[PDB]
Amino acid sequence: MNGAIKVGAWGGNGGSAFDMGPAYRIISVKIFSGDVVDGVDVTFTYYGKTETRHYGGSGGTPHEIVLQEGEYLVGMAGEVANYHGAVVLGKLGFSTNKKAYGPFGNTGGTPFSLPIAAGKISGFFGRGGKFLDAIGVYLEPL
Amino acid sequence: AIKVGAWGGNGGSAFDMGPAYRIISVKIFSGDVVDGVDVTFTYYGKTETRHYGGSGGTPHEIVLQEGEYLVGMAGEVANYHGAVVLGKLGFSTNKKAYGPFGNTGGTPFSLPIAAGKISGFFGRGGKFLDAIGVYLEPLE
Ligand SMILES: OC[C@H]1O[C@H](O[C@H]2[C@@H](O)[C@H](O)[C@@H](CO)O[C@@H]2O)[C@@H](O)[C@@H](O)[C@@H]1O
Ligand SMILES: OC[C@H]1O[C@H](O)[C@@H](O)[C@@H](O)[C@@H]1O
Ligand SMILES: OC[C@H]1O[C@H](O)[C@@H](O)[C@@H](O)[C@@H]1O
Ligand SMILES: OC[C@H]1O[C@H](O)[C@@H](O)[C@@H](O)[C@@H]1O
Repeated sequence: MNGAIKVGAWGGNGGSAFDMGPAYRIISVKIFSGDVVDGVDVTFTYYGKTETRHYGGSGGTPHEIVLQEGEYLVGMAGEVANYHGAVVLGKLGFSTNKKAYGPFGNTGGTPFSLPIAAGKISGFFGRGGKFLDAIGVYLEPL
Repeated sequence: AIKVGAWGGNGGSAFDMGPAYRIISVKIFSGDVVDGVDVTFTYYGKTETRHYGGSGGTPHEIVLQEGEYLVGMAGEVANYHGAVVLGKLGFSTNKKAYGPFGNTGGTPFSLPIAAGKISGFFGRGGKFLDAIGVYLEPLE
């Protein structure tokens, strides 16, 4: 709606769907991982208020991506894996216009990659349960 | 503009179709790998056809009917005769999925479009289709 562009999600069909929408300003992403991607904390600002939403389960070790001034997410990549009978994100990483982060997680499977030649990530959607079943992104120019 | 990809290698020469008003059809030329693509589309009142990549292989045409649009692209980036090229390519419309076109396996990629559509292409081509990316636009 309202001219959104959503690509993905990559991953499985388990868990519960989530959708952050594209209205907020992402300030940091915290990926929790061990053998696979357990979940993600997305911290954003909106009208001067800072909020964090958690998706996926409670396991794993955190790996934070803190966006500096003038830093944007311009890529996402990873692996879709079969783990404990579930189709989940086995690995997940991101690129900014300054640096590559990760991938985080240690289970291979079917790779995916989202290089963004023109544009940036402006929000997330996906599925979460005990682990991070799936992830997708909203895109916008620059 | 929103441009995602390209997926593929760094050989050949760059191409850029830019976005279209409406894509009419896409022809994927393939054999062992993806040789190239034809795109027929409307543009500021004109009907146009553009060819990218080489002229080898056999064509496979996807015609987009009334109210039909491209909502996915997937394939495999393969190693072939010392080049990194598209080994397989396929597309999904809001009605059906098509492909794979090509026969050489490699590193898979996939672009499901949950909201929006493919409106044009860019990439690299030589004898084969070295790389491919897409322009994305929202749904009307
Ligand atoms: O987030 C992954 C997965 O987690 C939970 O399911 C676990 C287990 O209870 C299931 O029996 C197996 C097989 O489906 O998968 C997991 O290990 C659920 O939240 C599930 O919906 C979700 O896909
Ligand atoms: O990633 C899945 C799982 O992997 C390991 O067993 C640990 O790192 C856990 O904390 C984590 O939940
Ligand atoms: O796809 C690469 C190549 O594969 C085969 O050798 C034939 O189908 C050719 O015409 C084609 O050019
Ligand atoms: O397209 C595959 C291959 O075709 C030709 O040999 C050249 O144009 C290369 O640069 C290119 O990589």
